[PDB]
This record gives sequence, C-alpha cells and structure tokens, in this order.
Amino acid sequence: AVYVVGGSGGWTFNTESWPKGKRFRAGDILLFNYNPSMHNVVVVNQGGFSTCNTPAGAKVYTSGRDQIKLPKGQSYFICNFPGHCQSGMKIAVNAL
Ligand SMILES: [Cu+2]
Repeated sequence: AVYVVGGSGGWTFNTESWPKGKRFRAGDILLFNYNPSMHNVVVVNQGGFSTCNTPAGAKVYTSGRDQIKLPKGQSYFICNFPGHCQSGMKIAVNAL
C-alpha cells in the first residue's frame, strides 16, 4: 500500500505526528511531496532522528515526489535543511 506523507499538506513542518495510528507493513511505500528547492528527504538512524544530526552516508532524496519502499522494521526520515528537523520535519515508522 501507498501512503502520502502529511496527506494533502505533503512533506512539511511539524509533521512528526502523521504516523500516529497507522499500521505499516514491509513493502509499503511512503510518498513524499514537496518543493526540492526548500526541502529534502534523508534516511537516518534512530540517533540521527533524535538529535537531528545526519549520519555519514545517509541517503538523500530530492525529486519532489519520492516513493520510498519500507523495509521490515524501523525507518527514520528527516528534512536536513537548516532548522527543519528541529521544527518537526521528521517521521519515525515501524513496518511489520
Ligand atoms: Cu524541510
């Protein structure tokens, strides 16, 4: 199944809450919509998610319409533009 992160508002600020009440499965797809001149999608670990620090080698997406397939387990995504992560532009999901 495909989920549009943030619904009609897309990938934006103060969105950490979006995952709340959703049940993800391995193989599900997260679709991220945004203006790439102003935002990105970065795949980090739990640590990076918590401190808003991008680990070395983290994958960065910048298409504006990214389709990310979820592996089994935990996945963490942040926007690493200055101050975005700190403003709630991050999500944590668990895929069963
Ligand atoms: Cu951003």
